[PDB]
Amino acid sequence: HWFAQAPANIALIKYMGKKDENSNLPDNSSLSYTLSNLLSSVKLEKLPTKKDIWEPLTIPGAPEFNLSVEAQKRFIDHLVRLKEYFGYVGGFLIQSSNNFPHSSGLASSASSFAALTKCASIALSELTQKPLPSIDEQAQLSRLGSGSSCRSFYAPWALWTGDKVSAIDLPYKDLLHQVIVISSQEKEIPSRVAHKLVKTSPFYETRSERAEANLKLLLNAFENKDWTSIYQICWHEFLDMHQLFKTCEKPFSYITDNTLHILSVIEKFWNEKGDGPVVTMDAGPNVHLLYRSDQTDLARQFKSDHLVGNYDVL
Amino acid sequence: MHWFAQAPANIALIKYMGKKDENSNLPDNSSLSYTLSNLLSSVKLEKLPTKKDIWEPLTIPGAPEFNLSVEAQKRFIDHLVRLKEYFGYVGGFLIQSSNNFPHSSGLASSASSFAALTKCASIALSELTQKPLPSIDEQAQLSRLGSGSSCRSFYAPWALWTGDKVSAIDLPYKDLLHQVIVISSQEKEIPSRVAHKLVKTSPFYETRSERAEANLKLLLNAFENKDWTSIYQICWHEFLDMHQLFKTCEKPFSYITDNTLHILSVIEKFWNEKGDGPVVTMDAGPNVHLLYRSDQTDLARQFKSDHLVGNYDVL
Repeated sequence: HWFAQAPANIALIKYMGKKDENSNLPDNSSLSYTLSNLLSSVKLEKLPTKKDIWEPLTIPGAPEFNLSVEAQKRFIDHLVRLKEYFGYVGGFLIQSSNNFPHSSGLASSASSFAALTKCASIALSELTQKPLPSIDEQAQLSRLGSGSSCRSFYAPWALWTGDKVSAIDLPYKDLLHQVIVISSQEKEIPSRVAHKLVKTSPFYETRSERAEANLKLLLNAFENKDWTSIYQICWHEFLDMHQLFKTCEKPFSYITDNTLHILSVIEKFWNEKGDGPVVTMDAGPNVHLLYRSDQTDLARQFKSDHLVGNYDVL
Repeated sequence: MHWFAQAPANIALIKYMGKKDENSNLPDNSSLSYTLSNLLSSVKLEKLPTKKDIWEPLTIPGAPEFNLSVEAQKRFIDHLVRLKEYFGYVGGFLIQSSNNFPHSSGLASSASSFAALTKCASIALSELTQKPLPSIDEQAQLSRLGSGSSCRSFYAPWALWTGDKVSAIDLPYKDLLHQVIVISSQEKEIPSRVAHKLVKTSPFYETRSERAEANLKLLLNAFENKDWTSIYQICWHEFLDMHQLFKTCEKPFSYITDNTLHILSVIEKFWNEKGDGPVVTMDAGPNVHLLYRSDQTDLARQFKSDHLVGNYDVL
């Protein structure tokens, strides 16, 4: 058997799967923070069969009850893609796992494909006696399965622009990451399906331009040690994306009155303390908080004054 | 052979009330309770040759209790089945549950009973299957499935349940004096479980969780400031809110009676007179709970002497 892990990552500027389906290049650049403590793992074992089998596992290592078709479909196809790259014929039992709380949000997607790419590279390289691809190359490969995952190969910050993904040196490195858990509604639209639906939003056409412009301002804000501007820009950024969800042909939303309540409280907090956490959301209901190394107490204060007894925090 | 475990009862200052999401099973609002470490439920498990469990409640002395309940038994056994399936075990058990508090008192035994069953089954099933024993948090989550209230009994002295997480919260007061004014039940009394269902028809039910959260924020702030007077008032407002739900539903019912009102009124007057008193709460039942600070022993004895003795039974 073979094993490997990869960290999840949270994007300040969203990629959103918006890409040129010709060259497979991203329509706009994306910048993300690597969450080194949240890991996805993948164990691979050969099967006497030529077909792969996917068996997700819970933290302890017991089978996870999961009846997914779409997610499974993509994961298997990526392994097959990798086996083709190495010219390998044979099936593998795939056992993936997360070290984080599970459910209640937490996108495993990116870190899971990164771990699979890493593990299959080790396994396949050994099995076929082929050169093991470099880190940069593995990112490129993982990219083919999950765009977001290519950013999980770099730390602490990853910048994905054009045909290149790499680590980027920015002024804030050891952040405190917390997730405000907002439970999903009855028939929630999957992150990947959201990426397709937003196409009918009148603001979609100009989405990448705004993303690029936001990135330029964001980088400048980092260059100036301007945490307040980082906050405001990332704020506009994720709201921009979510607005796409509610302005398409059949409006939908992850954000609810409950989400708005805590988001509002965070604003009042920033105004009150003159400082606060950087905030962002993905194509889901959870709200992510990012605090500086010197904000541990402020973080504890906000949590005690506004999160305790109202929201679950991861 | 056999396995034995115990769990404490707990009393909520902010009520969960069984108000939960139909699909996620998460509580609509958080809940806060005091762990009553002296009131205990016990569960003994003995393996049976068959595959089916048997429930035989017992009295404090150890003799079979006369109980013809179907609903209570169904829930309790299903919880064991649930636990056995979690461990992947196949086999029946003789379940012997008991409490260290009188039947006549009419105290809710559900919460501590399910916690005890969870703990005992966890031990028993762990050794029988050679699996590791589940952590406290995992056990609480499991117990949560048979009885919402029971997950709070896995922590002390205070437990805060928010979303799918339950934990001990470090609050200023500990070693409280707990007294219960036992008010005899009326014939045809609605069970706690059913009352939680009936309140859906109250016009105030829809907005009940908003008030509970608002009260929780105030209560927590009261604790931080060591403001006992505010804890009293908030808890007062909280339980009266819930009880108003019972009498404003489709078919109004009430555990509170003129007898109850007399003593509640007395407590208020006592508070006005002394400028200090007990924290008071009520569950979906007739009894009235008093909570005093460890430094209020004399005030408590004074109130029991001057207003409880000769009028109400007290535990």
